[PDB]
Amino acid sequence: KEAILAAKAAGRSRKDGNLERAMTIMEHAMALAPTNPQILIEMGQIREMHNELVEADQCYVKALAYDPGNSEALVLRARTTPLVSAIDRKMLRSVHDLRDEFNHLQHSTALRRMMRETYFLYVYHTVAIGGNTLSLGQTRAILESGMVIPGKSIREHNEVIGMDAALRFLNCSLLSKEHDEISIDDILEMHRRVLGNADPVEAGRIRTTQVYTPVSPEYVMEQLKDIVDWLNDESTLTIDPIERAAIAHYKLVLVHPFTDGNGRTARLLLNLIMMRSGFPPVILPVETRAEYYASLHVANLGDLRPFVRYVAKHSEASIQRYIGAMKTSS
Amino acid sequence: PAKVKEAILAAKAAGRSRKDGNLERAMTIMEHAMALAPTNPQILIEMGQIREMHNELVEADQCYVKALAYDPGNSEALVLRARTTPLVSAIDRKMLRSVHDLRDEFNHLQHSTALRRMMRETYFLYVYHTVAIGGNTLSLGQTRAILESGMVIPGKSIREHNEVIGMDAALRFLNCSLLSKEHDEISIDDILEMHRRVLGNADPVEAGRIRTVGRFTPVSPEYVMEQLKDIVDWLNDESTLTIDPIERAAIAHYKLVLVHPFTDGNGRTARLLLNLIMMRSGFPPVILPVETRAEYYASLHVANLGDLRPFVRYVAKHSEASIQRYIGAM
Repeated sequence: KEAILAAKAAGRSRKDGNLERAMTIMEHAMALAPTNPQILIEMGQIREMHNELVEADQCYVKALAYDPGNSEALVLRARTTPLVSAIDRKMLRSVHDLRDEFNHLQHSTALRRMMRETYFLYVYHTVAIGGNTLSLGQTRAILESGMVIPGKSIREHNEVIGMDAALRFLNCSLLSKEHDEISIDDILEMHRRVLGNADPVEAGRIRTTQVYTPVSPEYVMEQLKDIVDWLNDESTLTIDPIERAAIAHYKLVLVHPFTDGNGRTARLLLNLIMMRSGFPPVILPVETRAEYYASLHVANLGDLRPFVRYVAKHSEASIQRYIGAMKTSS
Repeated sequence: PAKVKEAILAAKAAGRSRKDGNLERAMTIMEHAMALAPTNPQILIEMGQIREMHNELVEADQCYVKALAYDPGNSEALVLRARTTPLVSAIDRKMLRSVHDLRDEFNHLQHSTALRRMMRETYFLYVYHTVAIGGNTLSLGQTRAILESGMVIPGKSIREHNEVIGMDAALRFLNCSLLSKEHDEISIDDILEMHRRVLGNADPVEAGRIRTVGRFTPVSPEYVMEQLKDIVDWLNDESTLTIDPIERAAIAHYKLVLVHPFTDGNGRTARLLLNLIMMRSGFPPVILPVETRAEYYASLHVANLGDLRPFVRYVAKHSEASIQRYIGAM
């Protein structure tokens, strides 16, 4: 346990004139229960020698969240945070420049490719991240043929169906410019469509028993109205669109107002906000599932920046996917 | 220009000349004349009289009622039906009393294993039959695999599965919430959650929801909801407790079908309400088999001409058939 703290002292001895031996020792004990800033602070440093600034800063922030007042974590972070903020501002800059670089050609192939295949990709990825064993071809087969895929449960089918319904509602009621006000009944309807076919008793329904690192208590509603008011507040136009969507998703998944269907509706609200800010559909792929959940847990420790970097990561990845998609078109 | 095939004016002039010649041949001639002009008043009159001499009084009366409804003011039909009416009223009371006695010796049955087996078993046959009248192509064995085995039939429609499931959870709700003697009432929300149960999985957006003065629309939620209020008030009024439960259920089914309060699933909810009334008067689940679908609508047809008696005879027949299924099971 605390024995290997002397191996954080061994990476302390190595770190002075070393290469990957310090990383050899710290890899080890690091995987031996990260909780004491003693190992997380030192690992932050060893990361920093590799010019891994944001990961170091993460180790410091986590050492502080677990040990409020740990002053070596405090000082090291006070030195790392401004650079990390500059880097994140840069990342958002880049993804926006790519965004309005994207808004140039409205070919019929953009219609064809994006409108259809990114629809089926979004459905498949959102339901799949929630453990759905369906493939993309099976998902679209469900959507346009309505028959049953062999070897799959009925509830998976109903997850795909409900996701399709919720997307339809979001597009033909919440993505219109004439209705520039997001109501709370709109969120309730989005969840009712998400979970309607799979679980009719709890679709569009606020949980009574608010079970459990817990979640806000039996007073969710007023917080839902808080979310809605913040979305419709006039100061939120100054905030970066990507961080706006990420904060909405965050706010929501922390409120956790439904017994089930929270993650899908959260990704839905994120996608809605980003699409109304001129962005194409943002796809959080299933292969990155791990990191996704990972970042969210860090978000519950007081640090939303990993999740923001994740959303920017895959939004820019999707946009560049598209530019590179019709650069090989022609 | 209502024109009639010539071959039957000749068949109408011929039939006028004989009955009394031992001519069964007249019945088959008038039957071939029934297959081409089913709405011809004189053919229905004659066919009725043939049914009279053949000592099938109820069907003769039916031909008279149908001829009079098709030809308002036809006094021939008026006098013939004036002869037949009291006799068929008597016959109907005979039938109802018989069904009620058989039902009284159904409630005097003491069985342990076979009974419940059968109960759960019934539990399923009802779903299959009530959805098969609705146009569901799922087999009884497929429905049974879905509900009882948690199986799924690939290559078949997803919504058929969801209709079976919704109807099953519905019947569960009726048995374990609406038959508790602590109720003894029928609120509008009982019908509304029975509908939310019927269409919950198949169509969650409109399940448990009623179909939709500055404009001029004939349909608005307050009016349709108001008609539902009239229905439930009629159901819980004590004067309507004095009528035979079979007629109470049939009239309720008719009223609910004609109010048309939901966008879809009205027929399933109507047969379900019929079953609810029947069961609260001590009857086993009344299954209207899909093999009799025709007769079903046929009776309802006569219902819209002003005669609910064929429908009452129908639901009485199949109620006795259900009871006799349970009774013959041991």
